[PDB]
Amino acid sequence: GVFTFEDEITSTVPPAKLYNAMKDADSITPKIIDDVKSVEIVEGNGGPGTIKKLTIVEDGETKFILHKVESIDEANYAYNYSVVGGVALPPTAEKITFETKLVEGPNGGSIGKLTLKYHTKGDAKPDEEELKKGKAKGEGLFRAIEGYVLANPTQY
Amino acid sequence: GVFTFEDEITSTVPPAKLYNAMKDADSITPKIIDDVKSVEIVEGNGGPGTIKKLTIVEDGETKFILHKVESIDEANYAYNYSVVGGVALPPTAEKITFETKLVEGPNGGSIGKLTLKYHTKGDAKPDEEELKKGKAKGEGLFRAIEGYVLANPTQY
Ligand SMILES: O=S(=O)(O)c1cccc2cccc(Nc3ccccc3)c12
Ligand SMILES: O=S(=O)(O)c1cccc2cccc(Nc3ccccc3)c12
Ligand code: NA
Ligand code: NA
Ligand code: NA
Repeated sequence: GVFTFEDEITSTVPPAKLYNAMKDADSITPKIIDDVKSVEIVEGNGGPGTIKKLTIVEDGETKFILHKVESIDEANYAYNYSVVGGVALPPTAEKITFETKLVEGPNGGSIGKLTLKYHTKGDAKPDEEELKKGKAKGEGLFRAIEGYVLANPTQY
Repeated sequence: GVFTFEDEITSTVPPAKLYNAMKDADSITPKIIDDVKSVEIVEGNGGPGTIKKLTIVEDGETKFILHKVESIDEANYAYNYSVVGGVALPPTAEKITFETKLVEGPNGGSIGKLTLKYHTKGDAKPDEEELKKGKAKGEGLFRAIEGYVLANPTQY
């Protein structure tokens, strides 16, 4: 099944900057997120369809995660990617899609919509703790990008 | 002369957690700020009076900022440091101090109480543009430390 969850967020950063920075995620992520060590393109040019291998550490152990870039829609400052392999897909999970869409906020910032689509195998539902973890990672990635823009204002 | 300015910024991060990040600047600053590559203690043991060097590489050229730790008060979630030399000190400034102390805020978050203390040479008043930069830097770094914490939720 597919189970969809939407959360509304804010940023003091304007949306075109966050959008441009979201596209440098491969460079930003290992800098800001301690446990992300590398991001390598397996296939593709960085746009939709691109497969990426992420090397992370969990408890001193190296683990590998696979991401796919799904779609980008610059018109709506929208960037979608999915987790397609590794530890975040327990046996009853097929894939998890993380969508981000941004609009201008009331004071030079942004209003964001973070959508999590949790794809299960057959009849299964998302485990509640797995959904919690997934939402945390998706928002954490958004906050890594935002934090990088806040710390490096001349770059966007 | 000395000229001082207060502001308050809210954070969703609870103060003990946010404070732990404030005290870990030597590790965090090179992670968040692209051009800051390392922090070296020049004199002292890390507490008040410690002099630190932030090593920067900007467009290929090595530079530094010098910091002095002014006060650390864990009980009241306070971490104060000064820029005392190098590229972050304008030629018209003697010293610029960035004070941060946290109090409990709404929803188990924090309010960061920021003070900028701008020390001029002799009888001059602060350069208005440098005051602007100093205020923006103080807020921007608070928001970026916060962002690092929100991007790394396990580390806390
Ligand atoms: O967990 S995942 O579902 O792949 C995941 C989901 C959504 C966004 C992610 C961004 C970076 C790294 C991931 N993996 C990761 C794993 C461990 C530590 C830090 C990051 C992300
Ligand atoms: O370029 S600055 O003028 O400082 C600057 C000005 C205004 C806002 C800033 C926000 C984050 C980082 C900066 N720079 C920074 C540079 C080195 C160390 C720490 C902060 C900001
Ligand atoms: Na790193
Ligand atoms: Na890292
Ligand atoms: Na750096």
